[PDB]
Amino acid sequence: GSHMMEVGFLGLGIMGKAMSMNLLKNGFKVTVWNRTLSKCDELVEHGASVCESPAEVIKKCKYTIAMLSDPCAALSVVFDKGGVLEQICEGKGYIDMSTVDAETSLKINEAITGKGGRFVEGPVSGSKKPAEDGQLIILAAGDKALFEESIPAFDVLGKRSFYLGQVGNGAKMKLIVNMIMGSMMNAFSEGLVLADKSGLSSDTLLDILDLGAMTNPMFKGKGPSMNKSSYPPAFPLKHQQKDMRLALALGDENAVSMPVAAAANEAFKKARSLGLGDLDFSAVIEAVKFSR
Amino acid sequence: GSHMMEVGFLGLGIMGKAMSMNLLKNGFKVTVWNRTLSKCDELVEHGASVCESPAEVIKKCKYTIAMLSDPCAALSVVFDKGGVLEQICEGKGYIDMSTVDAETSLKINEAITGKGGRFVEGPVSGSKKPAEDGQLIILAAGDKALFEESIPAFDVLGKRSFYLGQVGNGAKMKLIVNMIMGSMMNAFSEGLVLADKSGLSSDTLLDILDLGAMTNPMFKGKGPSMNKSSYPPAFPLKHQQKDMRLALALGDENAVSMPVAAAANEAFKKARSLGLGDLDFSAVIEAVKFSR
Amino acid sequence: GSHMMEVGFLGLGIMGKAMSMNLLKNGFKVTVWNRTLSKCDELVEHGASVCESPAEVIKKCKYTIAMLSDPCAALSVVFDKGGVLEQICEGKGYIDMSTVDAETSLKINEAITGKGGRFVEGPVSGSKKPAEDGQLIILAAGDKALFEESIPAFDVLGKRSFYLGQVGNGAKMKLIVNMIMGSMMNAFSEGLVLADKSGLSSDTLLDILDLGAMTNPMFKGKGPSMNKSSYPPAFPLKHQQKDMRLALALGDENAVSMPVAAAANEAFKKARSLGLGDLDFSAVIEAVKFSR
Amino acid sequence: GSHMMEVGFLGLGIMGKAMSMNLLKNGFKVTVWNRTLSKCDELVEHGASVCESPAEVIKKCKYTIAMLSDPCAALSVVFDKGGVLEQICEGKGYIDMSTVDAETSLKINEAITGKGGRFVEGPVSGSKKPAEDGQLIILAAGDKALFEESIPAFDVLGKRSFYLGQVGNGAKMKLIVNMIMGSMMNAFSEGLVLADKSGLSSDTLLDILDLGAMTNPMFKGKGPSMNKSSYPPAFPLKHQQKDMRLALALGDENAVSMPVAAAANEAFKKARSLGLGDLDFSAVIEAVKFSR
Ligand SMILES: [Cl-]
Ligand SMILES: [Cl-]
Ligand SMILES: [Cl-]
Ligand SMILES: [Cl-]
Repeated sequence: GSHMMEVGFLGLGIMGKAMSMNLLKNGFKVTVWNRTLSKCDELVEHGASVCESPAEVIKKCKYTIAMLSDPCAALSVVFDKGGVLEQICEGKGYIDMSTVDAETSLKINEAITGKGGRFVEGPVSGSKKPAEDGQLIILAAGDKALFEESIPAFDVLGKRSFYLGQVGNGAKMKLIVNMIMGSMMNAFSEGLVLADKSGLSSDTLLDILDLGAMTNPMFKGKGPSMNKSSYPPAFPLKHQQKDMRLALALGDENAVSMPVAAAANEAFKKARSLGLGDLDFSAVIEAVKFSR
Repeated sequence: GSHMMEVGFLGLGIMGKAMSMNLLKNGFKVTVWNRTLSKCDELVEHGASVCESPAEVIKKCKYTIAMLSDPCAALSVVFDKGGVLEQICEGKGYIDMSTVDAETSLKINEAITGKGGRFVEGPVSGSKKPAEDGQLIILAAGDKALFEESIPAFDVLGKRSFYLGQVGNGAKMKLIVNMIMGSMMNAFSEGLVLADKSGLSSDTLLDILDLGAMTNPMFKGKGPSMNKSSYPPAFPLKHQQKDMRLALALGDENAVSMPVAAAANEAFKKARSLGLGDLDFSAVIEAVKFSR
Repeated sequence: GSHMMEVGFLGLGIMGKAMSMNLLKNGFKVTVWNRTLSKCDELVEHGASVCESPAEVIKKCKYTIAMLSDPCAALSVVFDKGGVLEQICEGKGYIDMSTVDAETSLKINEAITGKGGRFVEGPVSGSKKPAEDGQLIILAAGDKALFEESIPAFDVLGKRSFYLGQVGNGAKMKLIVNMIMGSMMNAFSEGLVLADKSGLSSDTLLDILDLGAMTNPMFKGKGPSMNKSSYPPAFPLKHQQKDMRLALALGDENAVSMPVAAAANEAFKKARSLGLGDLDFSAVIEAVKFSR
Repeated sequence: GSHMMEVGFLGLGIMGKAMSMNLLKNGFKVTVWNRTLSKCDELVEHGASVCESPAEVIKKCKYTIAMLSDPCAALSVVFDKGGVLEQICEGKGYIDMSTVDAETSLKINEAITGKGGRFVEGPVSGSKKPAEDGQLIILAAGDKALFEESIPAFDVLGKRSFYLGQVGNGAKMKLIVNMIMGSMMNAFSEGLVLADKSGLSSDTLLDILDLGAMTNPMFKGKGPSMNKSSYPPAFPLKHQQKDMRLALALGDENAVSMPVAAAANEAFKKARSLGLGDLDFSAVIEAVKFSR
């Protein structure tokens, strides 16, 4: 019956389900919504309440978190009928942790605060595993008071939170992080393929990389699977590619030339054309491997 | 007067001086040669013997290590007058740890074994600091017996040794490692600049990167200096760029398309054109920053 | 005005001030009480509310945490006039994280639940630094529902929480942990002194210990200070000694013979007799050093 | 046929076999001796030469390492017929890494240098696993020149070497380290048993210890086995007990009172009386557990 804290939560995709389940397992009362109903099953079994629409979650909860798959979903959840905006009022807090561009979060911000609500964007660095382990890095921006009030939730969701100032700053920081990631994954893939094609062991290359100055969790975690041509989706390739595009648009906006990000972006497009959009972004190595 | 092991050592550049000093500090008798004489001062003060030419070092020592700045130097030391080849004979071992392409090490191998000697290529992963700390990763190939006999030295120089089979394999593995490194440094630089140009803190970006899935010693170690526009040479940019070229030539040879490495290579060329060839390879960020 | 969670908090000693400040810095609304008023200054400056008695904190807050210096304080806060018990009623939760023996927590439990409240004991492993960093280990027992509801707070206070079953189990686990600690500190001290008296460097001994199978944060953190005869109190010696006594009483109760704990206990008594009770428990080394 | 370095090696017990095999696997030529012949099988299969006596090993090798099971063995190998001393002469180096008391190493030193040889004591911190992994900590004393010349071998055997000055200092440092270890193991055992007898999980206690300020490799590595009453010998209990005695004798010599070491010593004696001398020293927990 009683709890210390309660939150609404919208979106039960890979990250959403992991994050909401983490909150539930950590003593939060959670009320969830998802467009795909079956996704709610596991949360219900762990005590989650369920509402039929984002509007109902907002009406019910003072603080609501959203984790949607892409900018179009994030906007839809806010502006469509039965959406967040129709139940926003004084006292309501909305924290969108979806990965979007600044123009998207700014649009949501204007609408939410226009109706008397408070808004924080809280995009995260870290994939499915970190999400389950509460090891995400929160890149927050927007209403500073709402940010601070949300720290208890952010402390369960992640291992560190950054407040980056005005709305848009979080979005921009997140895109930059994912851009480096996309570029790195490409650099990595090129080396793995070059090793293999040159008569070497890509597995040995991986051991060498994991011992030296470039060693990182991504190489460690993705490498062995990539070498087996196995790409179960933790971060779908189509989303990574979209993020590269959004990062390059920020580059466009600020007149920053980024040839490596641009080349990596095109490689992800090629991977999509190979029908790999729904696989892990590490599947981009298939674009490098393709031959005949 | 007495020692457990003795070695000859050619080349006292950044890596050479660090590696030879490590051997001396670790109880090896070392006899060194360098074209720049003053470089020998510090080694002499720590008990190193000195010879006037590579030929003399070879004549004196059963096992000789070489660490030269580039493929042209590595070849010169072997084939020029007063060079290694003229004192090579049965019982002599030559271990070239210079970073070169396979065609270079193969050429040296044929010449050395042709005169009855044994040859190992032992290029290393890891820069100046690892070299001083004996934390290098040895990527050896060539004479397996000589490799094994050299393990005691490799155990002082590095924290791990790989035997990769026939001559050329070490060279190829090393180029692939440096190619990823060059590409990564570019990806990194693009993000740091995009953060700055977008009104964010590149320092905060760095903190975020150091906490997440991409965290690595290179970002950690180079990042803060790059953000201060400080590029003291640990691995000169001109050498990194040459390595990118050599990696891309291996790609050419094996018909592997590598757009990200190729783009990074061109960025390093631009950095050279900005007069940054003698600075650390992390100076490539200046090529991304350049505006007016 | 608004917050996600609010808690009452009793006790602003070394651990209490560190823990309550951690909650405040992490977005919790906190209402504090301490017998020493000046201790409240720093919390007030960070937004804490203040009440005149534990009774008032309980009346005001649904969930209240207590961190008191010793079993006598823990009982007093509950049973004395103006104490916790007089405002306990249905819906009230009390979480005592003080270090006490099972008989103490059991007494508090009976009284609290007798008045319709719920009770958890949540003693912690980890000193002042972990407390500031939210790196404590929570050893909880008692009302399982209240435990679960308290996880959001425990997640800020510590890095891991254990539920150990019925009331008393947490107390017992905590005493056992502190007993090993006390014994270890004694073993450590004996070695440091023996090194010094035998003509060796206690600093070198410390380096050796920190590299081997016994390496631990306590040796690392306390060692250098001990070698300088510096004992600023993180965990006062008088409290450690009392804990040894309580652990030995549990041993007495269960007919477990513990000669090493018993010897360490007597060494702590000797340290107290040297007037060192208010210093860090690492001051026990002075009992080993004493000579003439 | 050819090698960089060669060494003699006496003693193929738990540590001796691990250390000599490490040298062989690392390119050293090794000539071994052991009183138990079958122990030599595995070394022979990896290329080791074998001699019939320590005298023959010394005659053959300029540098000889010894790792014997106890002070009596260490002395016997040196002074008995067919022993080390009869082939010691100018140019010969003897490095005894056995765990002994200062009086033992001093006796060996006088005899060896008296015959024109050089002597180093190099007792090690770290058990069987570290020995196989070359992760030992070398506590050297004696001839400084011989120490330095031996660094290449010590760099393979261990991860760090300390030079502690005159003969005896290494012995004393080693005894102090093992004394803390013995005392710690006792403290640990008492807690594990108290947890179990008090109705708690000793496994949970172990998890708690491994997360906090006392966390160390010994607890981590021994704990799970101890909780299963499994004591395969890595460091035989009879040797640990003897070491406690030797440490207490050093305490006696320097008038240092060490009640915790003294109590732990007596617990090890009780374990021996239970017939546990040949098991791992972690078997001392059986002395705490014993009841009826
Ligand atoms: Cl509903
Ligand atoms: Cl010369
Ligand atoms: Cl009040
Ligand atoms: Cl023989």
